[PDB]
Amino acid sequence: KQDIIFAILKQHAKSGEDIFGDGVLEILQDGFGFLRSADSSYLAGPDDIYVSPSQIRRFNLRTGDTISGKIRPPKEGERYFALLKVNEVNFDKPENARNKILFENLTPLHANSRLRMERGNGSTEDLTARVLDLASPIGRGQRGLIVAPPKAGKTMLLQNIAQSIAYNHPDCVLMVLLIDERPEEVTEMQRLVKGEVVASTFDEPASRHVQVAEMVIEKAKRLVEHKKDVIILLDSITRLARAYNTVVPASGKVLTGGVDANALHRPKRFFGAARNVEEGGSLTIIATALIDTGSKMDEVIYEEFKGTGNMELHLSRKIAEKRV
Amino acid sequence: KQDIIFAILKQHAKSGEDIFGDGVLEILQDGFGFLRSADSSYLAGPDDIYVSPSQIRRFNLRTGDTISGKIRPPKEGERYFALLKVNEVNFDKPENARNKILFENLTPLHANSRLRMERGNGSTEDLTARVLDLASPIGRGQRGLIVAPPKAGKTMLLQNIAQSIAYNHPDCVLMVLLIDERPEEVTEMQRLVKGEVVASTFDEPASRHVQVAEMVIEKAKRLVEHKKDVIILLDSITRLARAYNTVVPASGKVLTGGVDANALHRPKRFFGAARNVEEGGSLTIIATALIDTGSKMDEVIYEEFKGTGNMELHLSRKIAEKRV
Amino acid sequence: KQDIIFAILKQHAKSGEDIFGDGVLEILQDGFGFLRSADSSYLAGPDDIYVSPSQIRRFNLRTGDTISGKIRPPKEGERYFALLKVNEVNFDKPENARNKILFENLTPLHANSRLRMERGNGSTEDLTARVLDLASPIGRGQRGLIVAPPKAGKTMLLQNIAQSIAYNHPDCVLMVLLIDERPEEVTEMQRLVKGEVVASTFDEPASRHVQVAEMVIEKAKRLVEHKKDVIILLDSITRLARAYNTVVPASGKVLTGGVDANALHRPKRFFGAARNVEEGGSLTIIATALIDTGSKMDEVIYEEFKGTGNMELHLSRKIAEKRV
Amino acid sequence: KQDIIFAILKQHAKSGEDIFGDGVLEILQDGFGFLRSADSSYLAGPDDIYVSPSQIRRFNLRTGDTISGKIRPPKEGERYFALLKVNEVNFDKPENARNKILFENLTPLHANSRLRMERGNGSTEDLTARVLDLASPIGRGQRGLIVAPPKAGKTMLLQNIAQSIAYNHPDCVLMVLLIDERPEEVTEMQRLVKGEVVASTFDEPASRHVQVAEMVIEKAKRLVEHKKDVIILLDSITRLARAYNTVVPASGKVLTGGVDANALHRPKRFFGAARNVEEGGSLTIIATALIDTGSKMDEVIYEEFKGTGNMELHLSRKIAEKRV
Amino acid sequence: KQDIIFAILKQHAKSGEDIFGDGVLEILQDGFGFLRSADSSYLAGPDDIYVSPSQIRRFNLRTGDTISGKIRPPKEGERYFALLKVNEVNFDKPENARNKILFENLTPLHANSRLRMERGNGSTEDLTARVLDLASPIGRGQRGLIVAPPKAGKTMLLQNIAQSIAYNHPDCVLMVLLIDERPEEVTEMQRLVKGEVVASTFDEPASRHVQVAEMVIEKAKRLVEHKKDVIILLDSITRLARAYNTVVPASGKVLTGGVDANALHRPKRFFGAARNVEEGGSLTIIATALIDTGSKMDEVIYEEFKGTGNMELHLSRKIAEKRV
Amino acid sequence: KQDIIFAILKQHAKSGEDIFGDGVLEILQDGFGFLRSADSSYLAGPDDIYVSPSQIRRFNLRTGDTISGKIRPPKEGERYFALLKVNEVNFDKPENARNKILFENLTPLHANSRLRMERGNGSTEDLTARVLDLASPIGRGQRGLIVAPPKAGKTMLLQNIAQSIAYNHPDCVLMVLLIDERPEEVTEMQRLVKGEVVASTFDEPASRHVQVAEMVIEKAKRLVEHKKDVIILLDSITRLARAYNTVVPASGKVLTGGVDANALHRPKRFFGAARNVEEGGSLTIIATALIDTGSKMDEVIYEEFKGTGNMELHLSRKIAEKRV
RNA sequence: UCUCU
RNA sequence: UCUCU
RNA sequence: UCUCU
Repeated sequence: KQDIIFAILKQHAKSGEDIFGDGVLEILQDGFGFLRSADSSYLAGPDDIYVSPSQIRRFNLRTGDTISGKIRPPKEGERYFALLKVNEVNFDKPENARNKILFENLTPLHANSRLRMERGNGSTEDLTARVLDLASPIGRGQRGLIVAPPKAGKTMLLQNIAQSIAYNHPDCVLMVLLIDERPEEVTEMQRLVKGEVVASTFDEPASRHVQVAEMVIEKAKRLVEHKKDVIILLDSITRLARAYNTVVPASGKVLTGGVDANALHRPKRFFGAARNVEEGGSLTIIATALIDTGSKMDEVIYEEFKGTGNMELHLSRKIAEKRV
Repeated sequence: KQDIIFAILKQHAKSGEDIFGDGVLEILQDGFGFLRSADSSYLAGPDDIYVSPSQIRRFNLRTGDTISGKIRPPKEGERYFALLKVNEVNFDKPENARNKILFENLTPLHANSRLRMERGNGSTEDLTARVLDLASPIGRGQRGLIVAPPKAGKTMLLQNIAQSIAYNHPDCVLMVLLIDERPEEVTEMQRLVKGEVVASTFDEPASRHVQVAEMVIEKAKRLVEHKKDVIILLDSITRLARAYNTVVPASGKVLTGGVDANALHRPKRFFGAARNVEEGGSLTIIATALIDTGSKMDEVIYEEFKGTGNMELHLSRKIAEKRV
Repeated sequence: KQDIIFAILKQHAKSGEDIFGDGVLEILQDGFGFLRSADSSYLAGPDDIYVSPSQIRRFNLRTGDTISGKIRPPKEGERYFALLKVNEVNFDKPENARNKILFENLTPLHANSRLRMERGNGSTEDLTARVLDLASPIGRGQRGLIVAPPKAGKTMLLQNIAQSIAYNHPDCVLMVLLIDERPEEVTEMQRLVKGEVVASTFDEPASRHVQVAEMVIEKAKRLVEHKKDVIILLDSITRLARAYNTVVPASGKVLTGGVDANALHRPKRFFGAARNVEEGGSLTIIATALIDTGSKMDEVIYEEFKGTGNMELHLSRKIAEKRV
Repeated sequence: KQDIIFAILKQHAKSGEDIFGDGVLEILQDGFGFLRSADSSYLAGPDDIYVSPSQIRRFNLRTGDTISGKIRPPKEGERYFALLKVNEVNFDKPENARNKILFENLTPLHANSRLRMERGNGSTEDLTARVLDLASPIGRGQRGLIVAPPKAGKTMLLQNIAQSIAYNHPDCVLMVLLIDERPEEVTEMQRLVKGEVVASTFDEPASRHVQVAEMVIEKAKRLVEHKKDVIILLDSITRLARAYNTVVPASGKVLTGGVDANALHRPKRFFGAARNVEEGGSLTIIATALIDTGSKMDEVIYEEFKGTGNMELHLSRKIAEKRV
Repeated sequence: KQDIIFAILKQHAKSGEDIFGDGVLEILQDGFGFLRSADSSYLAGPDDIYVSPSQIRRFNLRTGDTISGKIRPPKEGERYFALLKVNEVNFDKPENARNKILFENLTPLHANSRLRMERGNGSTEDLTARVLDLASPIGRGQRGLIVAPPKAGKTMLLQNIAQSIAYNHPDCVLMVLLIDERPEEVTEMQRLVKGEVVASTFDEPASRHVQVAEMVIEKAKRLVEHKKDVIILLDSITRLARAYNTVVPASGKVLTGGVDANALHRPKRFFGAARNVEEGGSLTIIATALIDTGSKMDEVIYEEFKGTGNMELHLSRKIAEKRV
Repeated sequence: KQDIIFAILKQHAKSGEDIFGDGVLEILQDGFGFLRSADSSYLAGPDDIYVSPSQIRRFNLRTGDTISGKIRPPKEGERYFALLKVNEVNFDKPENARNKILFENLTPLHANSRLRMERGNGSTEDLTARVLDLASPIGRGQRGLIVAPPKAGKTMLLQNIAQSIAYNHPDCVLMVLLIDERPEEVTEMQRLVKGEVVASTFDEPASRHVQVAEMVIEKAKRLVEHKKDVIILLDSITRLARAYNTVVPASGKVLTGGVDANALHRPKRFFGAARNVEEGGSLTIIATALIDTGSKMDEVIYEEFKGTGNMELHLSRKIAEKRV
């Protein structure tokens, strides 16, 4: 059905302008970018609209903008549908990106020093009610860490966490980001939640894992800039870190296990993106960290993030025993 | 027999269009490959059909295509017979390879997410029937993983699995794959099942193991592309993974226990290839994990694959001595 | 507010010599730098004053100079406002920076050599008064080191130290420095003390931590050069050292536990900077050592600094649980 | 006596052709080869006949051919006696190497999957009668592994093994290959056996160890091609592996201990050469592996070969105690 | 006061020759050297007299000569006061360096094989009387090693050792060399001893540590050449070794811990400089080695020097317990 | 004495052919060397005879040749005296070095293969007589190995061995070699035996130890070439091996415990050089193995040499304390 | 397996 | 120290 | 933690 689209849009070049295409821009290492679609978890498609590095310079465009606009069929020598012109960069906001403050220049409101070491034992119904204090319109903008051993009831919980955030807070947009995960884990999570679920399977390369996470966080950063409240429910901060380890070029130093010291800064940055702004809006990131995985690498990631959050809970060792 | 077959086809220059020799495609780094026969496990010998970078673009040929076609005897400056024209692939015309859906673009239907760990109940029917549960109409297109210590009668089971499949589902395509194994264990398997067996012996280089597995998973995908149900029975992902590790370009320098982080992607991708398609066809991989071999890798490589399948079977640890 | 301030100074082209904007100097690798403001912890943003390699030779400018001067709006080909002339540094003329003694050339008076190890007597006055013993007239210009395990109320103490200094000695310049810390722990500190607080958050790169610390120790030295008494309260030399380690050019290859041997010099130099001058002024550094973080480095880096100060304070090991 | 030979053959260039010289060809990394003599265990001698890379291309010559032929004295600029012409490449077989099948194209007959874990305790007279089932005209073509700890009676056994193979099977040609071994161990073994004994002492370089083994196995490969039955009695597969480790250029990866993953493939190949052929003839390789040697490297080699053979025996721990 | 000197000597170029300057020459990696002053522990000063590599060739000058001589103000393009001419290279000895034997060509008188394992327990008054047998006009020219654990009373002892050498042997010149040491440790040691004390603080770089030690030993070597008796009291041979590790360019091999095998030779050479000469004079080096420091690196240095001396004492474990 | 001997030979230009100065040869990398004297342990000094690449071809000179010949005073452009002509080597003419059998070409007679491990019966006659068993007519040309822990009176024994040899067999050439040892232990040995002692001190570089050992084993071989019986008594193969390891070009990267695999060949070759010749002469090496020094290498290097000799002597482990 | 007044 | 119905 | 008749 992909080759059929190309023939329809090319011979329809008798009217001039009526081909609209959207997505979210990704800017690449060279300078140019692409518009990417959400349905396929932002996968590099042939029906992805190309974006010039020049329009990037024209519309102050940063990777993560929800660009909807006019396109034109590809000219010989090329491969993809270019961005012919621009219509709507976001909501009712004009093509102008020069009238709103950049995420990183917004004024943050801080909680307090106190790290909240919340209890890990109880029914998954209770534990969720503990983390949901980061989802309530009061406690938004916080960094939550869920420390999770194997077989400890994580998946069951995160679903419940996600499910109840959507059903209890339809006021704010939730993005469940899964990483390096079982395909069925994802589709179960997809059907379980009305909102947006973005994930990359274990057979996807680290190249993908990083990009797909880079996408959600910048998209988050952006929706905040429009005074919307966001929640990232990131499954496996440790797993994303592992990808970031293998993507950043070898600086020349490696800490214990095998992890480059330089590699940790990217996921750190992800976690530190969570804030509440005086200007209006919030990003709140509840991440999970895998522990005692039989890999010495994961322990280092943990011990590096150990108490960087606002609250964290170490889950249960009873569901790790009972199997109910 | 090698330097006499050349003499027949060079003397058959009077009668044009007559030489037949079906061989499955390979493609090398440059943008060209050759054709191979299944009886020899796709080995590189003298009498192989040469494929030009010429024909690859027109017929949209890709690694592991079941290519039958006409051949011309080697003109000087060459070393192999040359591909002259193209007959079929398996059913319709060669130009149909332009208008056929790519495997990666096939929409997969997704099953229930449950670990489904099974106990070592005794190497008999009770064990082989629960793997046939992945062969039964209901649960096709899944990733089976068999954990196995040294001397737990895995081959005894693995034969018995292969035999069951072959004598139960004629519509199904069995494709037993063995990597870095003893020469005798292969001969036994080759005669034990009337289906398709491809294997690389232990006295062979890493290059070969990878190549053989590549050639399978590629063929397997093509067979799915024609709405057919396919099952990979692979012996030792550990071996395959271990191979890849020495083949993959030495980069990153991040060695976690013994394996560079960039290696594990290729076996993971090989494994995650398994799926069930809504449009038609099945691909379901049963693979074994070598355990307690006393190698730093085999452990680490297992820890990486542990619980990535939709079922896992542990072949009797400590209970492997109960001789009843 | 960033692209409107440009518009004011470009329209103020009629009235010559009128634009004021005091910023403390930085110098990069080439032989040039910019000017920075203390409220933002000396960050690299758009509205910063550009310093030419031109003015650096005449006024003998060096990294961390408290420079106030006239500025001209950016001519094209640039990106920043340009430094036009020079007003003051803090007291006399800018040409006095030629005939002022260099910090490294100041003759230091030397105190009594005694380890002066103190016990964890309880986090109250009894603890904070013995650090004030390094702030009292008698024992100025010394290297204080606070050993601290996880959760020993160090910040509680560290605030209390900073507060004591600030409400006791108005003649003294407090300069609380935090490296790679949580965003909330910094805000608290910034409001807790009316003095000077500079900090880098954890979600920031190594580059930044080093840079921030550089900017402090440099400023601190200049303040001594004007016969003033200065106190550095630094949180985590461990963090600073850990940072430097990833910043410092990857050479030597000699990794003793996790840290290259060439790294530890920069934090050691930072620490040993503390001194008391016969000519006038004090520089006394209180710094904390993170312990039992379960990182191979944090240990090694402590073993290197252990007993390099003229006093060391261990904040309650195993006794940290006595909640009275 | 070496310089005396040169004067005799040079002034005897008045008749033309009557200087015959033999040996076994070694083909080198460049392309050319040399004919080498068996008396000195195939050592690079000045009285080694040079072989052109062109005759290598003319007579399908592969390293290991027992070439007997006419030679001529060296011409200025050269150093060695060249191969003037060719007479007999092997037995009564003409100069032609184009009429017989290459070793690797011969049809193998396989034993069965079952690895024969044979008992290690008893008099060396018994243990030998256990391994000699690989030397009997029925059980030929097998891979035998003798796993041997230090002081466990290996040398005493191997002699007995060798001695009885020659005295009980004069029908087939036996090659005892020793490696990295005591000089007197070798000369004792030489005088002990009527057949061919090829060895390299511990003071020989790895360069030699590999070559000398490469020679025996290719010579083996070749005699099989002439329908003769061969037995390699290789002392220390682990020791040969150690040399192969240090000869193959650094691929860029090292497994536990220090051994490159790539390095193991060569000795693997040696072991896998053993077969019985439908065409007539056999190669049977009984190798020994050293274990618990105080070197972690040897354990990896072992665990890599662990059960690659057809039968293996772990020797005795009683002669390792008694000293009789 | 440094810039004031330059104006006095430049306008005093109306008389020609009357500016005398001294020091001790350091020859650098390029070829040239500098005259350096003892008051600042041989620090690279702007008022250091430059020495041409040509005069180095004229007066057989080796790094460490106590050169006193005429100088001239710097010419444009330069930076420092050059060596205009030469007056006195040492004592009453003429400018000639061609009339006295080089240190390394002097005839040594040897003690005997017997290493004197002297007792480590007793009052520091006793222990000192044990080491002082290396300071008595009979026992001079010996290599002494003081093996010292932490908190074991080293500093207290070395002071006493030094103090009593100066007060009991004013006949010979003593150089206390401290390395990588607390600033107050040094100034306490300075005021404590009438003789020469040369040290580098812990905040000095390894660049300095090596140079400052290189200086004392060559100066030692030189005073011996003039028939004077010398004693080096080197604090921390292990600490100097650590610097030598990080200064010598990476040879490509590292022993256990992190120390390059090549790195140890320099401190070895230092220790081996101690001798008594038939020609008259002595160098005796009493060094200390740090042990059980929590760094695996220091143990290797120790075990490398273990019993290279003539006598050594392992200090006390009772002052390591009592604190008196 | 160095710059006056030059003056005598330059003034002896009137009388041609008169200057004598016997020195044993060395050869460097290029294809040239110098001449050396035995009293100074073959050191590189000013007054050494220069050997041209010219004379090396004609007289077939090789490293360690006992060369006596005429010399001419240094013409300008040089640095050393030049070799003018050649007198003798030891017996006949220099042109006889063309028609003399090379050491490596000498046919060795081989003795009985028995481990011959001896117990530590007490350091007296009973110990030194069993090493004299390798010096007695019957068992010449063997590899003796003395295992020795710290402080087991090895030197006491080693002297006693050397003394026995020297006062028993005047026909035999003793050649005591010490590597990386204390300066006093050497002087003692030099006077203790009237034979030949060559040694390198500990305060010397690896280069030197190797060089000294090279110079010995070479000389030793030449002495055998003249049908003479030679004995090497070497102190610490461990030291020699350790040296080589840092000298040998850093390649392979395969470090097994601490030593690169390419290193151990040079000491092994040094050791295996020992042999008995049918034609005439003996070469028998007694060498010591340093044990329990607490170095990762010394162990590994011993494990490599363990049981490579035809006898091994362990000097009292745990029984070294029985002081009777 | 960094919880926990 | 991979034995072993 | 290389002491020690």
